[PDB]
Amino acid sequence: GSNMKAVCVMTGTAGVKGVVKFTQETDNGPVHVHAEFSGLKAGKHGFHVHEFGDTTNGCTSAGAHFNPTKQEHGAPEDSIRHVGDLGNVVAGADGNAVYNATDKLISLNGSHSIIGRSMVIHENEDDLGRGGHELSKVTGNAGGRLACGVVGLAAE
Amino acid sequence: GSNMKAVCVMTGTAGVKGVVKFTQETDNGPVHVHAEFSGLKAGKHGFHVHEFGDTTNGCTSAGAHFNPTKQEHGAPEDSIRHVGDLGNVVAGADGNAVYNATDKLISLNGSHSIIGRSMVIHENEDDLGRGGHELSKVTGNAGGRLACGVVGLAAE
Ligand SMILES: [Cu+2]
Ligand SMILES: [Cu+2]
Ligand SMILES: [Zn+2]
Ligand SMILES: [Zn+2]
Repeated sequence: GSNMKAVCVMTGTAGVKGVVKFTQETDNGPVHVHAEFSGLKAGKHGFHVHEFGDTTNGCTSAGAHFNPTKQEHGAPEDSIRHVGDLGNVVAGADGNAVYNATDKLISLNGSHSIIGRSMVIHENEDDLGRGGHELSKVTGNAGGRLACGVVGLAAE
Repeated sequence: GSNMKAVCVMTGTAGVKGVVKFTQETDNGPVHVHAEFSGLKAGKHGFHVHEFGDTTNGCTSAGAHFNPTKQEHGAPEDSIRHVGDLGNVVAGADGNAVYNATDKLISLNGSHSIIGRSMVIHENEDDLGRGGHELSKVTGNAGGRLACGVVGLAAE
């Protein structure tokens, strides 16, 4: 039937790791996203679903932000955004981060399904397409890919 | 469009690692599987698709063999088998292994899709459901889980 839970274990070679959990109680309902990370520089870090669930080559094969609606990069709350745009994960002074959001664009089913794709957490802050740079409207100018993982179906 | 390529990076804490690549030409056509491993004890190792793409608790969270047809465990060539049954990976004296197979039951699309699920390589040989042991018809009596990874969509 409809997928109601998913998970993503994120790793890399930068000392950053984390786990993302997703719930979707109805086939077209909002998805609850919960993430925990460690090893991050204090502050904001870009967090998005990328197109491919290919983590080989140190996250460099994950592709661009997941964008089935062919839009420019934006903030999760914006009408204009990539389906994969989940904004920023905020790390405290200790390098740990807790993230929670309810999103209506990503899904665990249908065309916006993130199952089998990648979650990526970035080196720098996602400017939400508001930075004024060319990269702002593509990547949010979030810099390098610190950790990634493929999104898998979870028990429900 | 339909998925035509997938990849799975397998890791663990047992010194074993590998990578599996999958290709599928049509939505429900056969899937070509190619896998490479290192760090294995010489001999045969059970290799299957497990139901959940969850590796938060090592490979234990991956659940049991993927079995949408609700059959007993068997060899890939058997009529009675789990969709997830891919037989054995053979490791040489150097601990390396190469595996190739074309399978008609697993898919990268539809109800038998393995996207978002987990590939697992085991400690021992899969008896293909013929060993006459308690777990023969359940897991092939392949023992522990050496390495695993979630199956992601790859660039066509
Ligand atoms: Cu990203
Ligand atoms: Cu198995
Ligand atoms: Zn984006
Ligand atoms: Zn089986």
